[PDB]
Amino acid sequence: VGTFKAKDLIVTPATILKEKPDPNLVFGTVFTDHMLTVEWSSEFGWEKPHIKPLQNLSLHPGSSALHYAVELFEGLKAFRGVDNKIRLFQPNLNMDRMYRSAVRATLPVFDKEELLECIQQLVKLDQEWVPYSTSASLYIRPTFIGTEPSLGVKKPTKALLFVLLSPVGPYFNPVSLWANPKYVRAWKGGTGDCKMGGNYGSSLFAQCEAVDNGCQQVLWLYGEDHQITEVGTMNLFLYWINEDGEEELATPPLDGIILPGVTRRCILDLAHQWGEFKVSERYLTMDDLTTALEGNRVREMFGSGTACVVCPVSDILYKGETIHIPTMENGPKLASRILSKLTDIQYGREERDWTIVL
Amino acid sequence: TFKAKDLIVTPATILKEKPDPNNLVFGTVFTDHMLTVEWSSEFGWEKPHIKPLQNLSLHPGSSALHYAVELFEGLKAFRGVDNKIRLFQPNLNMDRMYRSAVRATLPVFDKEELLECIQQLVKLDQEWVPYSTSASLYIRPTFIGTEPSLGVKKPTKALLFVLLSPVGPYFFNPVSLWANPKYVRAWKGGTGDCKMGGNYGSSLFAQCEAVDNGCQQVLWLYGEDHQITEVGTMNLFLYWINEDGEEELATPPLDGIILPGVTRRCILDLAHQWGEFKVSERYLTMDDLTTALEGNRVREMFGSGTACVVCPVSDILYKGETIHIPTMENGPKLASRILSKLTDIQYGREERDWTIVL
Ligand SMILES: *Cc1c(COP(=O)(O)O)cnc(C)c1O
Ligand SMILES: *Cc1c(COP(=O)(O)O)cnc(C)c1O
Ligand SMILES: CC(C)CCC(=O)O
Ligand SMILES: CC(C)CCC(=O)O
Ligand SMILES: [Mg+2]
Repeated sequence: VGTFKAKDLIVTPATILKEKPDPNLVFGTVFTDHMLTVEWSSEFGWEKPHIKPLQNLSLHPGSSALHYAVELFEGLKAFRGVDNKIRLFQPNLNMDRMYRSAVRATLPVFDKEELLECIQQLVKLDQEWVPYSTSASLYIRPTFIGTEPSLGVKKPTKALLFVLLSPVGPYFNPVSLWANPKYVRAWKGGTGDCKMGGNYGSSLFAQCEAVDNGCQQVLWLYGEDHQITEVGTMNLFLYWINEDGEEELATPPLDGIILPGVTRRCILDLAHQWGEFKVSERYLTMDDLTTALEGNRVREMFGSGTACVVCPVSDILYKGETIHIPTMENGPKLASRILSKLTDIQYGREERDWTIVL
Repeated sequence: TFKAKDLIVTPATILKEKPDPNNLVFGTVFTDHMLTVEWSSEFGWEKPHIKPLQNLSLHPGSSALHYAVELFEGLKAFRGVDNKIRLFQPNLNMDRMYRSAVRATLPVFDKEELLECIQQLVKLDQEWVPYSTSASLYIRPTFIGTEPSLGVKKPTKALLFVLLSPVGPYFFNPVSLWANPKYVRAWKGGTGDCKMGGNYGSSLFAQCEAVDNGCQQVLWLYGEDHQITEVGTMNLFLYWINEDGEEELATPPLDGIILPGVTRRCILDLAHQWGEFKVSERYLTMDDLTTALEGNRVREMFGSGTACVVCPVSDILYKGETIHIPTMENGPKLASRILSKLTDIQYGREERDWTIVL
């Protein structure tokens, strides 16, 4: 057990540099000039990290990442502030999650501080890619795959940790959800609370069926009571008047089937800080939703995540019936306020312990 | 769809020497060649290639590394007692690979063309099909999404390849199982009924946990009543006297959480034709099992799968106790009869339409 170290970084600058794209971009379509890569073996442990020109990965055909999904990823952003200072948002939480995911994937552990510094060195080198727009940013995709060259299903004796950079804009423009309870995203005892690739490949069929019915995303339902868990790849928030006639900002609890998002945490922290209404991490079902609608109790519904931050939901297609959510007709007040707060913090218009600057 | 007729063959310059068919570690040795077929949304399938075993050059953003957009298959080639090389139920593998491709939203292919391409790959490396009646050539068709963009969606790029690995045993050597209801392999509304990469990477944590407890495999439990579903990566079979006091061979039903193994189907077929006892596809819980043991009603328990046609079970670690299974004390009579029959068919000692020559 050990870790690679940032002070050991081997930088190899690309001679040919690619022209930056126009800030006004399709998510994950464009990649920067460089990338970070770190090899690992159970025999020699972590090798020295490298920052080199973006290039293809040369992988053995038997690599466990291609056969048994031994893999995991992360997603954070770097923002060019109104002061032109590049900032990262709550990077330390992504490193924690990534570490936890590694352990649950049986991939080799590493030192969070070192990885973060290596990332900071990667972004710094390609800092000119960080968009020159207050509505765009640079997406950081840390990835960790098993490269064991054997078909035996088991803990990998070889692995590759790498990091890609992609300048992006959007991932309000409300979305419509497709809710089919026949499809299940995560289960108790599963890995839904980790960012392991295995939990995503199996959702593509559902996502396709969603676009097949005019929806932009999938509303993941769970259990006999059809609990509302997540919106596609985002955590779900419901701003309504609860059963007790109280103004409430609710979101499903972290009971195993919900991925603990960094945006989810922040929203809950801002929501608690303001102390203007009740904040509850509890169970929400379709019936709770419908009963509330046929009472004008609902105010806003939206998804949260690094890619969208705040993503208003306006309709849910459930049991052949299109269920409209008055999110947009009520502002969206909270959703907008939350967007401004996070955006202000991310672009340096507001000082806070949530961002770091190199 | 690609066509076998279009195969482009690039034979290796230097051929590796064959391993000892007596000391083979499952899936660690690979033959001289592999099959590769590139797919693109814009152009469709490229022509198929049989070229020397080399590393795959993939864009670091390939969806197979990020979102487990991948699936695999497993079938074997056997050198018969007449020295004729045979494939066992290969068309069933093609059908399962095809259905899984659809569920993963990977591109469809002509099942016969793939099989012919595989036969031609095996024909080229035919000398790798071990001169042994206790060894064979494992065939690993693999289908991965190579989509460069980081968006979670249906791939517009993909690769289909086939590797070959001479093998002997996956590990009668009875195995002990580690049963802990805290982990769930697959769930209703899930994808556990497909050979999609995502279902395995999530198992490693439980698997390594079984090892540090002396067990070679995990006994996958499901639900409040703790149904016993599969033995590691193999289907589960129970030979006992049931509640009604009847002699019976039972195996969990295909209700969505069980992978329809080819071996499993074959065993049910053989058991059905012998018609010497009741054959049931039914639920089985730890309680039925432990209650049956206390009643001395259990005879044999074993896992089945291409890697280990019949893998007898001797012990189960559950609730801190070690539940002994009398399988080996009972012969294992049925386990042997079945193993003997399947191998007699595979190695041509018996003719049946379950094997395809060359
Ligand atoms: C990444 C992800 C989220 C959001 O987490 P953030 O850290 O806020 O980006 C939510 N749900 C799923 C399933 C995710 O993969
Ligand atoms: C492949 C597999 C089996 C066995 O099926 P065969 O087609 O008979 O090899 C059983 N269970 C799981 C989970 C599998 O992946
Ligand atoms: C799953 C990732 C491609 C996007 C996560 C998000 O920010 O919602
Ligand atoms: C999962 C694979 C490595 C083995 C499947 C089997 O033969 O049971
Ligand atoms: Mg044809």
